[PDB]
Amino acid sequence: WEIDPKDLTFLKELGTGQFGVVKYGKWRGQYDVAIKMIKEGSMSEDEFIEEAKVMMNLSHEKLVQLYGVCTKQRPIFIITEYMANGCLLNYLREMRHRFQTQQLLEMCKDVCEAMEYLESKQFLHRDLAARNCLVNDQGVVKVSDFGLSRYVLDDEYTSSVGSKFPVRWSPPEVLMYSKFSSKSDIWAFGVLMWEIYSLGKMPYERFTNSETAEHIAQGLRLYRPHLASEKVYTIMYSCWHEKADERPTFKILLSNILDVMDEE
Ligand SMILES: CN1CCC(c2ccc(Nc3cc(-c4ccnc(-n5ncc6cc(C(C)(C)C)cc(F)c6c5=O)c4CO)nn(C)c3=O)nc2)CC1
Repeated sequence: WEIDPKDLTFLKELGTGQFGVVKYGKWRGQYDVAIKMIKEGSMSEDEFIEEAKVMMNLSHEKLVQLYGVCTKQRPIFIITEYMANGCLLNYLREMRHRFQTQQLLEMCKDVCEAMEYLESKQFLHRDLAARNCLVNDQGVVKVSDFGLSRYVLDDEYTSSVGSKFPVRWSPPEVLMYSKFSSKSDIWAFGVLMWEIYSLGKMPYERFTNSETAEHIAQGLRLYRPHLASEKVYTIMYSCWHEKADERPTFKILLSNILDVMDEE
C-alpha cells in the first residue's frame, strides 16, 4: 500500500486543505495524482495509517480514489486521484458554466451513487458538503476526503461549537447530542443537493453559525432553490425529517433522483 516518495514529481500547487499544502504530481512519470502534504501536528498519524487499509478497499467510480501513502517520512503524504476542475463548490459558483438543470441533476446522481456505495460498505463520510466534492476533466463529480474528519487534530473543527465544524450540513441530533449515523450523512446529502440547485449558495446564508443551530432545532429547514423543481425539492426535503428513522437511505434517494430525470 506504501508509495515511493521519489516516484512522485511536484508540478503545481492545488491549494490548502485541513492538513496543509496540496499539490499536483505524477506517479512513475505517466499517471496523474494529487499529493496532500500533512502539516505537523494536524493529523492523528497513527490512527490514519491503520485505517487507510479499509479506505483503499473502497473502489467506486464516483469516489476520489486513495492510491496510497508515504508514511516513512515527516511530513507524511497521501496520494489520491487527480480531479482537474477542482472543488465542486468553486465550480458551481463560476457563472461561465451556465448549467442546465439536467447537469445539476447529474451532479446529484454522481454524489448519490458514491454515497450508496459508502452506505453498502457501512462507511460514513462524516463531512458531506460541496467543499468536500471534486470535479474531473470530464465534468464527473466525485466524493472526496471521506472519513478523514476522524483524524483531524484541530480543535475548531472537532467541536460542534467551533468555527470550522460543519454546522449547516449537520442534523439536530448531531448539533445537540453528537448522534452521528447513516442518517447524519443523509441530512448532509439534502444540504449538498441544495448547494447544487442554489449554485454554490451558502445554506442559511442570512444567519450566523450560532443563529443556524437555534433555527434548525425550532424546525426551520432550507427553502426551495430557484432552479429546483417541486419533485427535486421533495427529494432534498425528505432528508430533513426531524425523526432520523423517517429519513430515507442512499439506495432509495438514488432511485428517487433516477425517476426524476426519466420524468425531467
Ligand atoms: C484556475 N484553476 C487552477 C487550478 C484549480 C484546481 C484546484 C484543485 C484541483 N484538484 C484537487 C484538489 C484537491 C484539494 C486541494 C486543497 N485542499 C483539499 N482539501 N479540502 C478539504 C479537505 C477536508 C478534509 C476533511 C478531513 C474532510 C475536513 C480533509 C482534507 F485533507 C481536505 C483537503 O485536502 C483538496 C481535496 O483533497 N484534491 N484533489 C484530489 C484534487 O484533485 N485542481 C485544480 C482550479 C482553478
